Amino acid sequence: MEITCPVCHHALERNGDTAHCETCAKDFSLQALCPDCRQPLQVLKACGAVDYFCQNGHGLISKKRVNFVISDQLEHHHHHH
Ligand SMILES: [Zn+2]
Ligand SMILES: [Zn+2]
Repeated sequence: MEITCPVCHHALERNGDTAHCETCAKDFSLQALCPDCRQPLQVLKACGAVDYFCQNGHGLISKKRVNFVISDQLEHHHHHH
């Protein structure tokens, strides 16, 4: 599977939260979603760092099975529900 740019299939490096695209100079921020509850789950922040983990608001997941999706698109005013 790996992680590569949809444009330049080389190799994207993950620093946590965001994966950096080499050529393109693009940063892909990945958000931790559930397959059943498709939300930011619950915003856990520590020293600024953030992880999306629905503790009591839904139920915890092993981070090995959490859906880290690259959502850098405008979800505010157009992506309506
Ligand atoms: Zn690239
Ligand atoms: Zn959950």
